[PDB]
Amino acid sequence: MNPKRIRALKSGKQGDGPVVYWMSRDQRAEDNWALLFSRAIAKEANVPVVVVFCLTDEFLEAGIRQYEFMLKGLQELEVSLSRKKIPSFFLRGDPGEKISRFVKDYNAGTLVTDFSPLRIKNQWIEKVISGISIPFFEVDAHNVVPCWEASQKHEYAAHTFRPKLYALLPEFLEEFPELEPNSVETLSDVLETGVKALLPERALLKNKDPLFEPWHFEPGEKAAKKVMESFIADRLDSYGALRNDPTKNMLSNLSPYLHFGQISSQRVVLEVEKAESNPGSKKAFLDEILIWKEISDNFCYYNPGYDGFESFPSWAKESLNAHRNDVRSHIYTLEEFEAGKTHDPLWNASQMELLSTGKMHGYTRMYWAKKILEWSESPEKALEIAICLNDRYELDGRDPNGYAGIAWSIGGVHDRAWGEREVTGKIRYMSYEGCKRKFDVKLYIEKYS
Ligand SMILES: Cc1cc2nc3c(=O)[nH]c(=O)nc-3n(C[C@H](O)[C@H](O)[C@H](O)COP(=O)(O)OP(=O)(O)OC[C@H]3O[C@@H](n4cnc5c(N)ncnc54)[C@H](O)[C@@H]3O)c2cc1C
Repeated sequence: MNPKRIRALKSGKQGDGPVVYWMSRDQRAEDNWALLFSRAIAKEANVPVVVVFCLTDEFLEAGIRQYEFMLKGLQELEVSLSRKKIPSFFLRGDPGEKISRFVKDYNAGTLVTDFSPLRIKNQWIEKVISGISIPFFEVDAHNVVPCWEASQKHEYAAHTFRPKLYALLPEFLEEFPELEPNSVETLSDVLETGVKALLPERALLKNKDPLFEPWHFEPGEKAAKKVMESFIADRLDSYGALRNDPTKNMLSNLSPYLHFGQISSQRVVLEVEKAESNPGSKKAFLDEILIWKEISDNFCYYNPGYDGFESFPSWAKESLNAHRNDVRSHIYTLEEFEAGKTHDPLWNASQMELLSTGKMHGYTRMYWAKKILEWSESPEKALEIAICLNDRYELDGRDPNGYAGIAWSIGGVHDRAWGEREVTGKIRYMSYEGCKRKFDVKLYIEKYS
């Protein structure tokens, strides 16, 4: 029950009513530090614990592909919490109004939320603390090491973040205690009206055939566990050598579950650590899910402008500024990028995989973002194009990994300077020819036509 995982957002008079767990980022019942800590206060105050989820008005900025995935998991989560005698209340509207009224109407004793370094979450918090007088607590249930404890400042590179995080692993990498059970309407109806409001925004092909294919990733806490088990048994050993090959589905495919909190990253690392495998494959995977995933939270926590040109490293800002007026080979607008109407078939295939499956391969994701910088009027124009496309079509989008990853590809955050080139300056450059020497670009293109 390590107290380093919890910050105090605002102190106040401890109410005599139930502890309310405001669930935003970690939509699961198993392996949830925020859920288990909320139960701890409930036992200490002789009072039950309840869970509240807010359905905000920002869902219309994304597609149905993310709406049903989240809502389907919440339907499963509702059953799980009822098995432990924990009621779950689902509210519609924005949290600033909804959380304040629910606390007043229920006389909540303590308010607990999970941690997210995103700008929108801080916006919701700022409205909440100005509407309640009960204590407000928040718990990092997303990172193995708490984000404010891994580092106290912005980390310039992964090689400076790795020694700090690994030094704290023996303390924070621990098992999850069991969620002991306890001593504003239906979920299906909200789904019904949600798609009806989103249906005009459906991504469609020429013949009005829906582009999205929902059979690639089943949502829910249960489906996440099988994916983790399938990756360890079947794909973990080849991960070290085939993670850069989009033609092979050797990735873990855990990101849609990780983003929604349907599976805990600590559970993944615990299971991978005791599994016996090729030694590189374990280290390569551990680097992504521990170093790179949790440095993405660090990037968003300590940079208020994580989605802006201002948060780029000084060398990258100077190089891109010096190459701002360089004539670009081609310029594409947002619609051409969206529908895949560029001269690059490799980029077009990556966009089609994104539009069809909702999860573009990690290696082609780097190629996809860097070509936006090459084919945009300004680095700022490419930054918003990349963010707009990523948050709209990726199942794992609107995530700290997304903004950190875009910043890495476009602004070279958590990277070093490379050879000076036109337009892109010293930013790491990936070429169509270089991709051909790494993997078979042909079979990747045919698969997504
Ligand atoms: C431009 C760009 C945008 C991205 N947008 C997102 C996004 O919106 N959401 C998202 O979850 N990831 C994003 N990624 C990070 C990475 O692409 C995905 O985490 C990864 O592709 C997810 O597929 P996987 O789980 O099967 O890969 P795996 O090889 O299995 O990786 C395992 C886990 O490690 C983490 N991870 C892996 N690679 C990275 C990385 N480069 N940075 C941070 N964490 C990583 C992920 O949590 C991942 O689930 C982005 C990467 C780039 C370059």
